[PDB]
Amino acid sequence: YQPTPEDRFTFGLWTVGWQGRDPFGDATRRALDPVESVRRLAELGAHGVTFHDDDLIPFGSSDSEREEHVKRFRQALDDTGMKVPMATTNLFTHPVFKDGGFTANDRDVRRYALRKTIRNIDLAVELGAETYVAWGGREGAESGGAKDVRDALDRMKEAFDLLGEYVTSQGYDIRFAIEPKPNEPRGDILLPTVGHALAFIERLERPELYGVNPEVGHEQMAGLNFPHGIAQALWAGKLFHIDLNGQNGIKYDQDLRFGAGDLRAAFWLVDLLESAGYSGPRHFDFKPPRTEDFDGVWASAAGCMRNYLILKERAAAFRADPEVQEALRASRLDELARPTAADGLQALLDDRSAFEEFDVDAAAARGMAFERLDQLAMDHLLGAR
Amino acid sequence: YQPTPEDRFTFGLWTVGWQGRDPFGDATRRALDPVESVRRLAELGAHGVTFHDDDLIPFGSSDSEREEHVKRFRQALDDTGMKVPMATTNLFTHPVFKDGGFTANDRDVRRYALRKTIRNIDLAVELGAETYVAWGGREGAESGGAKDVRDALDRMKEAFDLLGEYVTSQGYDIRFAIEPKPNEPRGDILLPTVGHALAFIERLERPELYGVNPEVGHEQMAGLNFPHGIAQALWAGKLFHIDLNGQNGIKYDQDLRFGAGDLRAAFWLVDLLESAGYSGPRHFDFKPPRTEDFDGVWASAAGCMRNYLILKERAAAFRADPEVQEALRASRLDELARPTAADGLQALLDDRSAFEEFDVDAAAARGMAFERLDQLAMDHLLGAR
Amino acid sequence: YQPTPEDRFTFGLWTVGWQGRDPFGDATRRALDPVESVRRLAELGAHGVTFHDDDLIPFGSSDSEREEHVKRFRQALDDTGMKVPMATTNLFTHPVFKDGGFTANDRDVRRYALRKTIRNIDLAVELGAETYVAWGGREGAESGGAKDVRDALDRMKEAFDLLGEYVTSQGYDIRFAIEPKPNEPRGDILLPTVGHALAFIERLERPELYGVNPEVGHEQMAGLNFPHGIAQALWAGKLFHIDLNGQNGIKYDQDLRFGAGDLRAAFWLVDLLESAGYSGPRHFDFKPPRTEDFDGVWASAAGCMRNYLILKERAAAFRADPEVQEALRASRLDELARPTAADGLQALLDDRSAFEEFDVDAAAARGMAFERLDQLAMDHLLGAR
Amino acid sequence: YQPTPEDRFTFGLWTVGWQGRDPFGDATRRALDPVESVRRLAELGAHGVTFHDDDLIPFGSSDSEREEHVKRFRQALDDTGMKVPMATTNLFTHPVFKDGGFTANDRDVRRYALRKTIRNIDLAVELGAETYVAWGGREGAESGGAKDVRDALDRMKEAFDLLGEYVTSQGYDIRFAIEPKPNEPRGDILLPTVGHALAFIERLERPELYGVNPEVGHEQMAGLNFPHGIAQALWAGKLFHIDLNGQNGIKYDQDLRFGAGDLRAAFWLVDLLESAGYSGPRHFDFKPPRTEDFDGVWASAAGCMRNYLILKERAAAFRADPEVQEALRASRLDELARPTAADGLQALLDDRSAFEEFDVDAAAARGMAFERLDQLAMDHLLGAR
Ligand SMILES: OC[C@@H](O)[C@H](O)[C@@H](O)CO
Ligand SMILES: OC[C@@H](O)[C@H](O)[C@@H](O)CO
Ligand SMILES: OC[C@@H](O)[C@H](O)[C@@H](O)CO
Ligand SMILES: OC[C@@H](O)[C@H](O)[C@@H](O)CO
Ligand SMILES: [Mg+2]
Ligand SMILES: [Mg+2]
Ligand SMILES: [Mg+2]
Ligand SMILES: [Mg+2]
Repeated sequence: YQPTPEDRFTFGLWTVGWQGRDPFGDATRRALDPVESVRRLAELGAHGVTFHDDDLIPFGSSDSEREEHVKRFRQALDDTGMKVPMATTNLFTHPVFKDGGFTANDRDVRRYALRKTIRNIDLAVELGAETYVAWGGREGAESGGAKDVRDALDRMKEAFDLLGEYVTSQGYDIRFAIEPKPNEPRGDILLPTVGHALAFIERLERPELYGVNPEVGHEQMAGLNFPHGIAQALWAGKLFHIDLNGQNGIKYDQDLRFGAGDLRAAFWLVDLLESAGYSGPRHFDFKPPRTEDFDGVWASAAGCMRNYLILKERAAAFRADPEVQEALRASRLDELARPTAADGLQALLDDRSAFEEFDVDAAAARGMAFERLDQLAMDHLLGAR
Repeated sequence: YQPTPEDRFTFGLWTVGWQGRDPFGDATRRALDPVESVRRLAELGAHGVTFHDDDLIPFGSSDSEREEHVKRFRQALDDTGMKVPMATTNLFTHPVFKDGGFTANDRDVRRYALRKTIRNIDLAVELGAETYVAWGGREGAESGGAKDVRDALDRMKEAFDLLGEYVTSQGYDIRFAIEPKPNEPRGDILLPTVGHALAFIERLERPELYGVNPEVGHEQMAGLNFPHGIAQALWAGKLFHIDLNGQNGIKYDQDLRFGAGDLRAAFWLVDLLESAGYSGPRHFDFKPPRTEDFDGVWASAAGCMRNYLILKERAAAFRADPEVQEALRASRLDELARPTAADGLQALLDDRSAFEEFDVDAAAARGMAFERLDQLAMDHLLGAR
Repeated sequence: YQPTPEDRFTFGLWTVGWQGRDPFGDATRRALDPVESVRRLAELGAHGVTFHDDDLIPFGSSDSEREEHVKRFRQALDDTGMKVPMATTNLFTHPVFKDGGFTANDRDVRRYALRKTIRNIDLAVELGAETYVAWGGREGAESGGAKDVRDALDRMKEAFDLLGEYVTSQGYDIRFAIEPKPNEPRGDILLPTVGHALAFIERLERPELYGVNPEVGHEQMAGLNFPHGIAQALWAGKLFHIDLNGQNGIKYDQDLRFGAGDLRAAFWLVDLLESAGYSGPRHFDFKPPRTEDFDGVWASAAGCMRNYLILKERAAAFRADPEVQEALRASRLDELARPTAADGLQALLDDRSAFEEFDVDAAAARGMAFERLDQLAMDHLLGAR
Repeated sequence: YQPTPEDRFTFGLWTVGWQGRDPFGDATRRALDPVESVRRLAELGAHGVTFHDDDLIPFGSSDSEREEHVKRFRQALDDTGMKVPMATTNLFTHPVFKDGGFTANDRDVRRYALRKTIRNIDLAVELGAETYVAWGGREGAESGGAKDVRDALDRMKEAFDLLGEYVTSQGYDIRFAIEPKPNEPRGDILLPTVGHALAFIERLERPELYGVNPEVGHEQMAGLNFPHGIAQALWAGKLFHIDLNGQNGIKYDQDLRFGAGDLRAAFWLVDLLESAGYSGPRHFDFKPPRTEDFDGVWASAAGCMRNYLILKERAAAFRADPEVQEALRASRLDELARPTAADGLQALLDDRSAFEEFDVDAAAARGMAFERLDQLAMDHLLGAR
């Protein structure tokens, strides 16, 4: 279970660089220089790193300070062979974004947010990113009267449309990925789940440029099934990126290392990504707990990759087991994949076997055999086959 | 707060007719004849009733028994002036639907579900319904291996496409409304929220025929904000119907009368529907608690309509108050409604006032004034102005 | 992973006998004769069965019919060597209990509930049960004004006190176990968690006769940590019985087979029970999903026992690993077990090393090493050591 | 709805002084001098203020700086007539407390936490506080192996016992109030609800010195009913203090102003406190949202008191309405308050009317009339009577 760069494991600078400040506590770790994080992640077998603008260039920097920060970063990438497959903008930390960026009630803040984003799209392309993520963490409300959501969705569509116009006019080869979250830090966030994000995208001027970046813990904060949501994003052709972590149910976002939280969900998620041939980055958006020193930060990071690789082994074993393939036929997964009425509507209507002569009692008596199938999955996960 | 038929309040036969059977308990009330429910609801000031096929025609009935049941129902409608604006199919009670209807793993069950649906679309049109609802309550899974969700979504698209082909071929003037729910009775249900349903619709062959039927309590079982979800459905032009009830948070579906549960949410929901000019039925999909006799059933029903009408009064008072209109301008709701960059992308990029000369500290210091606005809303809700 | 009767695995008659009726669906399985369930569970390696009165003697039976039902049951126990370690009363299915049993607002219902309970305590002792469980599934409310909770707790204390007086007067060797649940079927149930139940017990006349019967899924419906709750019940000396199942988070009670739901929680629960030397029954209170026929019912039951035995192996391996014992010392679990101030209060106050000369920065810099410890636990659970 | 000091409304210094730092954002407001907060709260009609040690004396201060800070604070109290009814310790912000205070795995940290607490108990008594609150916000775990909960509860009992020994030895007239919370900032916190706290108290050496300080939003983060929990704390005689705020369901702790969140819960909470004659402080533990400037901070604070006073009016009107008193008798709330079996156990057993001659069908047919009662409560809350 040793990772190599071909496994496409990536990490944000803000993940291992989290200093441990929380709602009730000061930092427990000092700040990490991005150059150090690049070197240490390369040693652990990572493929690449991601960044918000402000992780890499401290807010307020001059053009000369900005150039120095980039130069040093690019040298660390050259020294390690690390890639940058994705970048994003910080439109949530600075006080100016307290009511949002793209959907701030103040128009001047909206225009600023757009300019800050465009400046970092340029840098992202320079560094070789192919996906630009957008997490609207401040887009929302704590109270009903503060945000007219129809107007806010008009302003969110206006912003993404302008960004699509910019990337096309410049000829860049980069696509956008919208990251939903249901709440935190706002009491409710706009586009709160994968579904809302998918639906919004279909009303953009150039929908082909936009997909989703779902995060395990975010969908779990709404109690939803994360592998099901990913299945719908794949079905729509919109899974452009994914953020992997863990979460123990409906509560604050924990950002535990991947494999922690709902372990069975993590197994079915890896089964799906590997079966569907997802070829994008396996990005970990996690926070080493603030109980840990730097040795525990790197242990937590290594654990993310290790657990993905164990689960991949076990899901492949499950799908290759002749006994499991028999069990899938016993539960009629083969029949689910066949069309209901390839013969057409008129044929269906004239088929007495579909209604007038259908024996509903015979059909109802047939067991689905799902519990034997799920115990074989459990036995495979635990290495008890 | 006396309702009249012009208020467009409707009720399902299964709501006031719920006999009180739950996971742990037998029925506490005897069955109601649909004719009685029509008469009693008319006396309370309702506009109309809705039905599943099997609420009106007991499952397994002959064509002669079916005709007698319809004849008697139509006479009660004629005797009272009650309308039938919506109908739906029961694809969840009979054992044959234990793994679903449209997405059952068994193909023969899928074909049966379609034929049972088409038979009731014919009856719905005969009785004058303009919306046909589809709640896939059995579409889903308790375990990961039982349902390949990509295949299931193919089968769900195939079914809705065939239904769209049927209504077009027959020339009917009826539209479909998909009702999402996150779980119960399946451990996870497919299309679990308004967003997932909206996104699915955009992949149907004839998307214009399909909208959503959201239910208050269903979105609340995922902890989501129901007025926000409705705002997105309106923004997409897909709010074809709505189910009104109450729910106390993330737990089993309670189906409390409307106004119970999250009262502030109910206020912001009525504010939105009335402001947006929603002209569809105000449908109550609720269950009088099984502690009640028939006097309490009718009291609970009357309470649904009463609470809508109080909330409508209070939301209109809130929006008409000069002090509230001032407060909305103080919180920049006016600026939210104005375009971010009507001047265009190039103008935005050349505007030094949007970035190079923007004072982020001045902008960050401006309070949003949302708490004074929300206390005026509270004072209006409570009649404390 | 073959179970034997020494593993003390037990099952309720209502578990494998669940016919599959849910809020939205009719039964999918026919009724099982208790004699058949006893025989089939013995073949699977169970130790014993449990029962509600009404599972064994249909409600309304005569004394002669009651004697016949018991006689046949006792013969099946004699024929198989199965035991009955626990029994309980059904105070939730019949309509008379729609507002509760012990805390029904109607006094005559309260008195009936007590008499029905006492009649079955007699039978429980005759059959050899040592624990009598009480699940107040109807004790609670859907609305605030319906139940004065102080008065209700007086009536619940009065009922348990009378039951304690009965068992002492008759000289029975049986103890009571109160089963908390937060909601379902009532909108909120009284004594909703292990903690509330433990606190209530300390106000009974004879607290030594009463403990708790916690259920995995019940505490999980409140988002709580089930191994922590059991740890507190053990610490108080009140873990008299336990109900094992699975649950996927905060939603309706699923009653999945044990090992399903939160698998990591199930691992830490078995670690604790085995480490603490819990010697009581391992009782499964689960429902085979209504998708299954009878072959799937017995597969689901076997799976309960299998998963407990795998988890027991893995938790014992974890605790016996020298590397894990080193890791426990690295995270100071040894120091947690030592007294804070065995030297006493005055010594603590005079110790300059506890405040005046304490280096808070040195202490704050020490990492806890919890993530390496938790990755060793994960590696042990998955068989990746 | 003008508050006066006789209404006993109090506020923590940390509430209106919250600068707006959250998991994802920097501060939006500058720090408030405690002297200013005392003066501004007095102008709004508050009765008093509360404090953590470190709110009033910056961490690390010298004895001379400490004396200056106290002197200035006491002058502001003298200048305004504000009281200090409660104080508490900060055992959660400094990095040294990252694994807890009283239950830290490191013994030296445990001893430090105790000394820091005792130093502030002395100051609390000097300033006239009668209640000392203890919120163990860092007592818990993110992972199963990190904390043996039986050992941790031994260390938590040891700490409270030592504190009880200190206050008795010094002869102070002050009592302790334990504040439960289910999670945040730890993934699970020990003593997560009112019930767990009540049960723990009964195992302390001197239980009479300890009660609970429940917080609205904390019990709501577990989906529990807050008025029910308070009813149990009152029933045990352990409601020593209460923290009032709002929360929108199961999610991160929002700390909204009181009246926001679950408004119907807030109504039933005020009904109960006033009916039970709770004579303690009405303490608001809330955070003005970080969207607000200082004008919005004071508006939010005023709103807390205003909403309590509206709800008090409406609950008193509800209880005084002859129609509601009739409705309470119709739902048998009178019978709930009468003993079940004052005649004794033997009389109950010999009463044929309690079992042999009880008509369960007649009793089951009686409706409870709860929905008419709850619509009268709603009409009273909304001022629609
Ligand atoms: O909840 C925080 C989000 O997960 C962010 O880390 C986005 O992925 C990037 O801004
Ligand atoms: O949760 C149950 C659903 O709300 C149904 O009542 C649909 O509206 C109609 O089948
Ligand atoms: O939620 C249902 C409960 O778990 C019952 O099965 C009790 O254990 C016994 O009445
Ligand atoms: O969740 C935070 C808690 O509510 C604290 O404010 C305690 O009341 C005091 O330390
Ligand atoms: Mg992310
Ligand atoms: Mg509905
Ligand atoms: Mg149970
Ligand atoms: Mg508090």
